[PDB]
Formats: sequence, structure tokens, C-alpha cells
Amino acid sequence: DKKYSIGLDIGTNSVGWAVITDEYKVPSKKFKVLGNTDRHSIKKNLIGALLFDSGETAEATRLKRTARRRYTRRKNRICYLQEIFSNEMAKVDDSFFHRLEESFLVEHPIFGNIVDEVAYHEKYPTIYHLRKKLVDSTDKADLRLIYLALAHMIKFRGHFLIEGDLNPDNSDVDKLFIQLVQTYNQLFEENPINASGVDAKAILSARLSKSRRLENLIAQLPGEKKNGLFGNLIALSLGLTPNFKSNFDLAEDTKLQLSKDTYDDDLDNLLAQIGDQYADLFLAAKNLSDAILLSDILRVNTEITKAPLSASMIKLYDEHHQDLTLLKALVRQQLPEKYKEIFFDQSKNGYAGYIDGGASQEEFYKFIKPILEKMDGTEELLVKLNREDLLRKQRTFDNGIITHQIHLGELHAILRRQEDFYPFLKDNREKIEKILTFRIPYYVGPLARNFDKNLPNEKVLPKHSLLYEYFTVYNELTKVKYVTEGMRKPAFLSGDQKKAIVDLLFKTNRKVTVKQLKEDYFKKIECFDSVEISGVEDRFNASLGTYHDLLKIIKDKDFLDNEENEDILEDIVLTLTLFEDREMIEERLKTYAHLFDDKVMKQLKRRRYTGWGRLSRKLINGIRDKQSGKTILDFLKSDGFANRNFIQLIHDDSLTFKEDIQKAQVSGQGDSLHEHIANLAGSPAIKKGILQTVKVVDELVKVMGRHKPENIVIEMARENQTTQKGQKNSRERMKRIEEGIKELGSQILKEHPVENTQLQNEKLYLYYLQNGRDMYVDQELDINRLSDYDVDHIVPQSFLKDDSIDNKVLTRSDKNRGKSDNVPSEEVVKKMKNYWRQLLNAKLITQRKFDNLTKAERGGLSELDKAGFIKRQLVETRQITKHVAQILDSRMNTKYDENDKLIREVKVITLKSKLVSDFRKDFQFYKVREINNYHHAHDAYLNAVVGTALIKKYPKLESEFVYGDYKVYDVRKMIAKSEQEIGKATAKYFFYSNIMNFFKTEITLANGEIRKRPLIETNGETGEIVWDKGRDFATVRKVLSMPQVNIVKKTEVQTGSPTVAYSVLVVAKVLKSVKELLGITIMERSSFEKNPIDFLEAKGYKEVKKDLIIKLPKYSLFELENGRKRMLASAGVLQKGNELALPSKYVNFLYLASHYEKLKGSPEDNEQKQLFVEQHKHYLDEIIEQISEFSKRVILADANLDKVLSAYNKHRDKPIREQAENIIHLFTLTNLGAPAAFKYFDTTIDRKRYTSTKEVLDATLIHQSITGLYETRIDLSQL
Repeated sequence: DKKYSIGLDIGTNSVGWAVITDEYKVPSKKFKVLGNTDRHSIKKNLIGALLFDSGETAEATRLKRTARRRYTRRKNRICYLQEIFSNEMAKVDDSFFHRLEESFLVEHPIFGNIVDEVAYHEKYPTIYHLRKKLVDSTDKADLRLIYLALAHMIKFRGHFLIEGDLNPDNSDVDKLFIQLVQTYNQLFEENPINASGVDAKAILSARLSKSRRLENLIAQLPGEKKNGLFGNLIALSLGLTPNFKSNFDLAEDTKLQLSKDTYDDDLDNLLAQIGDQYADLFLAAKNLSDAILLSDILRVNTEITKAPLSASMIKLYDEHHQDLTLLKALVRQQLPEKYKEIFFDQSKNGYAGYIDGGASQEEFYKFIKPILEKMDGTEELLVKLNREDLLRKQRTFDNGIITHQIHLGELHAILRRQEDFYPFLKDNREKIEKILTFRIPYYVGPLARNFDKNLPNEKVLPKHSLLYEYFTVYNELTKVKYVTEGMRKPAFLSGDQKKAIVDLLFKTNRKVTVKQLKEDYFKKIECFDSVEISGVEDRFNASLGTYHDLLKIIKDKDFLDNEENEDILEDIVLTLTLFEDREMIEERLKTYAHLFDDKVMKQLKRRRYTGWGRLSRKLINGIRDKQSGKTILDFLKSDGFANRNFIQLIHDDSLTFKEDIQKAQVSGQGDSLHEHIANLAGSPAIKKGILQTVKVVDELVKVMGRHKPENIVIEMARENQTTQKGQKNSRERMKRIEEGIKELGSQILKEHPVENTQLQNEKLYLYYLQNGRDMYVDQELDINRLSDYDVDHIVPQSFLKDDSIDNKVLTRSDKNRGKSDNVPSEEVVKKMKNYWRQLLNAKLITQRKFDNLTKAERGGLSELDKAGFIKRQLVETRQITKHVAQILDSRMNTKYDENDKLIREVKVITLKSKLVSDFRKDFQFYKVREINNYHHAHDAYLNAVVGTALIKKYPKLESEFVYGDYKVYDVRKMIAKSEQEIGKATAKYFFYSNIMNFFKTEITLANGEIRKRPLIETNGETGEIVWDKGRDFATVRKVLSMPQVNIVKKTEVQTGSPTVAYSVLVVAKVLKSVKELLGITIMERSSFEKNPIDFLEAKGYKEVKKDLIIKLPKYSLFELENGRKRMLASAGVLQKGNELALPSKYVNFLYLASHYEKLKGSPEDNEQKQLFVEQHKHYLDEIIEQISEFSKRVILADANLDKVLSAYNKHRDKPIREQAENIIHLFTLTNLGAPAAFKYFDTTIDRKRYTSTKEVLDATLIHQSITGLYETRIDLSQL
């Protein structure tokens, strides 16, 4: 039994997965297959890929934001915080937490007496009045006030944080602005924004309108228009309502507004249209937005305090009141018609709409500015409106992290002082910190969970509740036994005997003795002379004491005994328990004045109760056993001869009571996976993919026999390069060139015109980007001789791998860069800097490129430069990937030590998808998407290899790419200050900052000098073998060439045109037998499943075997003869079911051939690969052979195969690159799924579709699990 790791490759249409074991191998396992076939076992490698469409299904609905889900899981956090306070709160005010809960259903009092309740609302009209008072508090503060402050934050927080989210050092307008442009530049490498010398803090946090601050900023970004994408983001974060339809050429108007209730959903619908690459862009806009709005706000306050947001909000409160007071007088007087429109009508923008009706600030100003301009005396009101300062409200801070940290600061201030008076607060600092800050996936160990023990979030009954005391008395009686004159054994009290006894004895005396039970009931009523009694001792312990209490006050025994007042009386005792003061009781009691005299109500209002019980009504009287329909109290009252009691009933498996209690302990023990994923920023596809990833990992752990993996290594699927977004890139390069040639005033586009699609050539682009000139030497280049010239890396590959235009120049010879191993030579910078500057200002190089060319002027590559290179390659910054990491980390690491620290047995590693992509290129494991779907699985395999190699080779780097709170090492203390300082395994890890250098056997320096590395890489300190260049590359080639890879096209049952939910197999009469395929529609579905046969009969079928009605969802998979597979699609059509595998030798060949000219890389190494393509021309035959063999066996499109085969022979002499590029088209004949037309050479090959679904009814149905590892096969031939 050995350790393993999982690699994951998460995409919007595909989850790829791979388990790897020691020495980076992929294990295999035999898997029992179920059903009616004579195949009972199958052997399977543990590597696969799940493929899924993204449409209207129930799983889609589950991943939508769901309010009742949020409510319930948030109630766990609220309730947990109450539990921590419950003990000390009991000493201050035992009814506090129950009082607040009753008032949750008023949509109001917080205190027991009228004095405190009035004094609380006079002093704390807002939560910020409270916070500020508490922070300023020198001595012990009232615990209710402390609780109320904390509870208000966690009640109204949109979403809590995960590890690595807090960043308090970079929470200011300027850095958040850079973050936005950096995130923007990641997505638009050709038209990046230079933000150098832009005072964004001053421009964006001014006393000017949003619209002016937009124009001011956009005016400082050369070439950027106000309604362009970057302007609209700035518009978004300033508080405006930009429209992104034109930036992305969208279908409809798609406008966005941060303050709206629907913004979160609105963003996901946009991402669903433009791609989840953009999500972090709109997240950067949100945090900037928050930093802007907090500066404007905090500016009003002038008092030095640990509650600066509170101090500001109090000020704005007072200013809001005066301004509203005047506006009301102005309107009442000058425009009384419009008063109710303005101040009461939430349906309209206007004050009412603005506050209680979700109209935004700008919508409100837009409505009210004309009203103000037409009135007298609105001069400064209008001034405030135009600097965005008029009647700001208080609720502008529930979401986002920049907000969260400001709140946490104030609350931590309160807790630090109040810890000195409430030891329990120091005792639970970390628990309370977790409640205030972070996601709580589970309430176990230190966070394990007044409230009803059985039902966690349900509150208890008052201990003097009449219903509670009935439960107490009946629970005791149901275990009394009696024995009479005519009996051999004792018997239980009857349903009627119990009621008889309660009516007769428990309602006439406070305590009931056993003598009374014997004499006053068993003698006098049942006429017995000898009676012995077990189950009770001197007297019963349970008393109906509140019945007797009220009997003296009401003096209407009929009223007490009447079952319909039971909840009236329950309400009365609740009220007499929650409050302690006659005026406040009598307020609440006044609704019952039609039921009692004033004589009685003066008496009732004086009858306070104190105390709370152990159980809640819902449990005792509320939940009902399914079959019997009876509550627990019902069973205590009568339960046949069984006479179960409370503790019996809870645990009896023959009653649903047990199961409902467990269903509630489960819901209250942690949060909701689907709610978590539902609230991420992303499309519904990215969310479906994350849910699949969680499913795949669960099944993989089941497969490895419940053993957890050592590491899980996650990457986000690298995206395919469509030719559509490929030509969008040409248009972008063209616009950057045109705009740059204009500002240079150079005639180069007229001397050499160029259509945009030619700019895809690296060298030609660089030639225009460089205005026709060498970049290291003052000279022109000849546009007709670019083949002779070099592409040089500004920062050498030894230090960072960056093959972008932003790290490349076009020289005559790379020797022109200078002779150093570092950035270009100081002699080159001098002769060329002024040219570079001109280019930089023309936006033909970037600020990063310029700084890098000139770096020799500043001492070359510093330690700091190198440490940031490390982080640049390691750290994956996408947000959603941090949440995938936590979700898996949450599920995997659940035990706690004897410290109350998390024991991390599974390390969840996150890698940039680039690392794997570079690895395939650096070591020739080339990817050719077109062949099959295996490359998803291959990526997950490679990702698991590269991730687990890194963590073993460079453990100290853990903190940068493993989820968790790890010891943060400074990367610069890991950087050797000379290369010879690294020949030994001292603590320094690198001199040449490409972290992937340890895989290479020889590294080439920028000048040409070559450093060798040992064939076997060991970790410095542990000595462990990490990578053996002699074995481990071969292992990888083996896994990739491996032909059987588990591919699963997720089947779907639809939910949103005659749309079918799923087909079904009917075997029946119409007499003689038919095997038919019938599609149930979404309307039909409800009916059909209710009564299958009656639905089926009314369709003309009869004498159907209902045990042979097989449900067949979309893409059900069938196997026929010779392993030919078919998938069942919609519209009575079948899809191709087989995946065609090719070994590495062929894949690499096809790749390097189709790239024979486009060959970026070393000039000698470029020929070594061209030689390989040449010397293996015979692979063209070998491939065509496999494609043909595959096609005749499973494709069955003999017509097109002949055309293809004929056309291949005729063109066998065209250059190799051409035949390969055209073989790569062929694979769409063999591709799994819907057949689709393609072109081979000149020839067009039209799709042969599969129009008869009859075929499958006698084939074998293959039902796959998510990994495809567990099959159950059903031979329909024998049906």
C-alpha cells in the first residue's frame, strides 16, 4: 500500500485528472463491472478526463445563488457566536438571545426594561455610534453591547475570507489602481496601459463629480478613450453605470453597477459571455471602488481614533439629518405635490427609492438634481450633489475585502480592550477571530458546537412554558407501571389512563403523590383495592406548576383547559419571560385584552417568569413521524402498549424522529459546498467544472481505498487558441503599430504597407514595433532579410522564462546585446536609451520592457529582481483558483491535534498552467489538441509531476503555492549572491532564477556559455532524490503514450421547443413485441415518473415489463461490434463514441512538422528538430494507416475515407509541413462526438451523420461513473 498524489486540470468544459505514485508512474487497477454481461472485470489506468456541456440541468440550478441556503448556513455562524457568549451572557441577562430572536420576527426590542431600551436607542442610532463608544471605552463594557457590535458585522457581511486573502499593506487607492492596470495588462499584452506618474489617489479621491474624475484620470492615460474598456472599469469603480456591450461586441446592452443588489449575478452573466479570464479584472475594479469610497468617507473625520470609519459615519449621520430636514422643508413648501413621490415612493428613484428601494446614488442624484435646480434655497445642497456628497447613507459597506479589513480593525480594537474584563474573550480569541473573518467549512474540534441539543439552531422553550411542563408530566407518566388484583405482571398506563390522571390529579394539585395516584385515582375511579406502582417514587417530580399559577390569575379553568388557547398561553408565558418590567409586558400583553378583564390583566402583567428549558418546541411538539403523523408529545400521550418515552423516541429507528434530528445536526455542522461555489465570480460552466473536480477527487479517494493523497496539484486549464481570437490579436497588433507609427511620425507604414494578419509573424511584428531598426545598434534592418536576424531575450531564459514580445527584441545578431550573462550591456544602454525612450513614449515598448533594457545602467539584475522572478513563475494569482484550493483543502484536512491546530495531511498545490506548458515545449512532450481529448488528462498528469517535484526540491517555497498558513520565507534570503555560492547545498536555492532549471541537464546562458547539472537532482537538505533525468523523462513519455485513458462525456438530464429530458427504453406490445426508444419531454416527465405504465399505456403500449424500463440520458454510451462505440444525442441521432490514441512518437512528429517553418528556438536546435521531421517522413504513412484502421472499424464512413485516402496518395510529394497540417485536419473524422465537416487539402469532406438510433437497442449500454473507472454494462441484446 503506497502513497499517491492527484493532478487536476480544471476547465469550463473538461476536468482532467491523474493519480501518480512513486517515481511519477500512473498505477492501474482492475475494476469490477456490473450488470448482465459476461464481462465482470476490466483493467484501467488511473488517468482520465471528464467532458461536460453547460446548459439547463438540475445541477446548474443547484449552483445558482440560493437564499434559503445562505440563510441557513449563515445562521450557524450567528448561532455559534451566541454559544460562545451564552455562558457569560447568562450572568448579565438570561433572556437576551431569545429576546433578539423573537424580534427577528417584527421586521424590535433589545432590552428587558423600558429604561434601558430607550437609553440604548437614544445613544446608538446606528452601529457606528456603538462601535465608537465601545472603542473609546476605558472600563468594562456591557456584554450585550459587545455582542451586538460583533453580531451586526457577521450578520451583514456578504462573504467571508479564505487563507491568503488579507493584505492590509496594499489597501490604498494608489496600489489598488496599479493592481487594476496590472490585471488589465495581463489580458491585453498588445495595448497595455502605462500608469507611470499618474496620481490616481489625487485624481480619483477628489471633491469632484464621478463623471469629472473619470475624465481627469482617462485624460492622463495617453491613447485611452473614456468609454474604452479601461475607462468603463474606472467608471465602474467610481460609482457610475458603464455599458460593456461595445467593448466586447455583446448581443445586448449589458450594464453594470456595483451598488445594485443584482451586481453579483450580473457579473457572472457577463463572464458567461466573455470568458472567466476577466473575473479578476472586475474584482480589481471592485476593490479599487471600495478604496475610493473609503477615502472620500474617512476624509470627513478629523479625530485620531482606532475607529476612523465609525467616527466618519457618525459625522455623516448628523450631516444627513440636517440636510434631510431642510430638503423636507423646501419640498413641503415649494413642491408639496412631489413630496410623497420624493420621500415615500420606493418605486421611484428619489429619496425613498434611494434608501429602501435599491436606487443607487447616481440614479437618485439623476432624479433629484432637476427638482433641486427648480427650487429656491438649494444652493449648497446642489453643491454637495455635484461633489457626490449629498445625503450619503450608511449601508455602503457589506461586501468586499477592503471593507472587511476596515471593519475588522475597529472590532479588534474593541476586543483588545474588553479582553481585560472578560476572560472568556481572551479564552476564545481565535474562535471569535475565525467567526469574524473566515469561512467555516466545518464545526469540529476547536470549532465544535441555550440552544436545543438535538436541533442546533433551534431555540428552547421557556422553562415555565405550559407546553414544556405537559411534556415533562407526560414523559414521566408513560413510564409508570401498575399492578392490580387480577394481574400477574404490571402494565403501562393507558392513553386514557394518562389523560385521566393529568386531568384528575396533575391539574388539581401542584405535586402529585403516589398515594393520591393509588387512592384518588386507582381506588376511587378504577375501583381497585390492591395496587402496586413502579416507575415513580414518593411523588412525581414533574409538576404542572404554571397551570396552577395562571389558574389563580385568570380564574377561568375552562380557558386553561381549552386546547385552542394553547399557543395564546404559550405566547403569554414567553412574554412574561423575555421581559422584566410591567410597562413592557403590558405593551406586549395588550393584544389579548378581549380575553381577560382589566382585573386579570393587571395581575398577569405582574407575573414574571425566569428560566429557559433544555428543548425546543419544534422537537417536542413540532416534527412529526412520517407514517404515524404524531409528534413526540403525541407519543408520550398515547403510544399503544409500547409506551416509548422521549429518549426512546429520539433513537427508535422505526420512527423518522431520529433521521430528522440527524439531518439537522448535519446542516448545522458546517457550510454548503454548492452555496460556496454558487457565489464565486465566474460563469456557470467554471462552476460546474469546480463541482465536477470535487466529485472526481472524492471518487479517486474512494478508489484508493479511502486513503487520502499526499498532494493534490491543481491548475486551471490552459485555453485553446481559436482562430477567431487569433485574428482579434492581429487587429490589436495593427492598432498598436498604427498608433505608434503615428506618434513617431515615421513613414514606415507607407514605405512598407502591411495587412494585419501578417503581423502574427514574431519577427515582422518586432520589425514594425522597432520602426525598422535594430534595437541594440543604431541601424536600419532590411525587411526582406528577417530570416538572418536574431530574436534576443532581454532578460535571459536562465533567469526567467518569458517568451513574450515584452521580453524580445529583433537584432542583427544576438552578440550585439553585449557579452554579459545578464541584461544588455551598459555600453548598449548608452548608445540606445534615447531611441528606446522614443519608442516607450510611442507605446511601442512598455514601461517594463524599457526598465529591463536599461537595467545595466542600474547594476543589472538585483536579488530583488530575481526573487520577483520566482514569484512570477510560481504564484498563480487567479481568485477562483484560491477557492478551489480551499474547498479541497477543507475536505481533505479535517483532524485537529491536541493544540487545536489543523493537521494538514494533504498538501493542496496550485500551479500556473504555464509551468506545464513550458515543460511540454522544453522537453518535447508536445500537445496537438486535435487528435483526441487525452491532452486534458495529460495536463493533469504533468501538472502532478511538476508540482510534486517542485515541493520536494524546494520545500522552503511552500508558502507561495501550497494552500495553508505556512512559514513565510523571504525569497531573497534564498538567492545566492554569486553562482559559485551554489555548488554546495547550503540554504540558498538559486542563482539563475528559472525555477524549472533543475529539470534541465544543460542550461544555456545569455552569452552562449553553458552550465551543466547532474543527471540526478536531490533536495539539498534531506538528500531525497527528486528527479532523475535518466529515468523520469522516459516515465513521462510512457504515461503520455499509454493508449487507454478514461474519457467520460457527462450525461445530462435537461430542464429548459419540444425539449426532451431523457429517453427511455420500452419493451412492450403494440400483438407482438417491440423494443422501442421513447423520449419523455420535460412537461411529460412529472407525469411519467408518477405512474410509469399508465403514462406508457396511454401511448399505445401494453403488457410492458416495468423492470425493463431503462432511463437513457443524453450522451448515453453504447458499445457494438469490434469495440465501436456510439453516444445517444438529441434529435434521434447518434454521436461518435470512440477515442483514437496515438503514441508520443507520432504526436511529436505531427507537431514539429506543422511547425517546421514557425520554429521558435535555438538556431542549431531548430535544425536538430527539422532533421527529425525530415528523417521520419515515413510517419506520414504510419499515421494515415492508423487513421484508416481506426476509421473502417468504428467510424463506418467508407465514402469519405476513400476520398481522404485517395487525396493522401495524390499529394504524397507536397512538402512535409503541408501533409502534416492536413493530417491534423483529418482527425475531425475520428474525433469523439458530433461528426463535422472538414477539408483535406483542396478537398472538402462532408460530415457523415448517424441518423438511425435503432442500432443501440441491441448493443451494450455502458454506464460510467465520474472517472469512468466503475462501469455497469447492460446487454440490451438479451432484453
